[PDB]
Amino acid sequence: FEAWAKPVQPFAIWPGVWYVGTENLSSVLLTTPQGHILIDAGLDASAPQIRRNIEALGFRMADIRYIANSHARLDQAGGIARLKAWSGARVIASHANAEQMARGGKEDFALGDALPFPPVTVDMEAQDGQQWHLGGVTLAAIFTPGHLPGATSWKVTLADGKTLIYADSLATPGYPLINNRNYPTLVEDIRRSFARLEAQQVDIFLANKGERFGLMDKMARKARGENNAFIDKAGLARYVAQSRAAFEKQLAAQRAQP
Repeated sequence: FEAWAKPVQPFAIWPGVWYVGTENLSSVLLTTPQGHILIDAGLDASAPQIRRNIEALGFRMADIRYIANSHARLDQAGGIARLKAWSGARVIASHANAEQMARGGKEDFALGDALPFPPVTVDMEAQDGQQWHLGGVTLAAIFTPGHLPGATSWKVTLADGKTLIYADSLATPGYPLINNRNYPTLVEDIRRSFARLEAQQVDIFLANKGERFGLMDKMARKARGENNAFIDKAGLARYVAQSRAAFEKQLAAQRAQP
């Protein structure tokens, strides 16, 4: 997690959308005249850098009204506790992420207690399709389980009409996929999530890890003048198609075991 947590200069993804995360751990600040929304928070060790990034852009922590979480593991929810204690924002997450966040990431269906992080109490438990309206911006929950029982993707309708999807992970490394004791609906959930994300209309494709939406390349191009570097209308469909191909290959292999 050292390389992924290396600091990066914050920058504008698009008017009202700012990248404040690390080299590969996404954290996105959505700014409005009525307050701000932060999506994900890196590691607990990332929280200070994320706060500094937000303040380096010219914004203050007190104005953040909502912290939203994709999935409750230490590299996406790890910094939420401290960013919450610095901003007074309310945390938004699915019920399943809320439970795992309360136990500090323990009792992970796949990881057990291996990778804990500071516990957080979710303030608003999101339902699939639930909306939050903030200064002309609209935040919508898209339940995309599979990677975790409560894995959540986020759709943002911006003040200018552009649509932004923050895609959660669809990865299953080392997962027991067949008759999984702790997550019996895993395969059914992740396939429905493939269809759900592939159906989204999208102007701006982001994700919980920079590698999944080409953060580094698009950042370089926008720095060099390409103002539309993060307009990526085919990126989400490509991300799903590749995730699906990888998932079904892993499942076929497990199904072929003696």
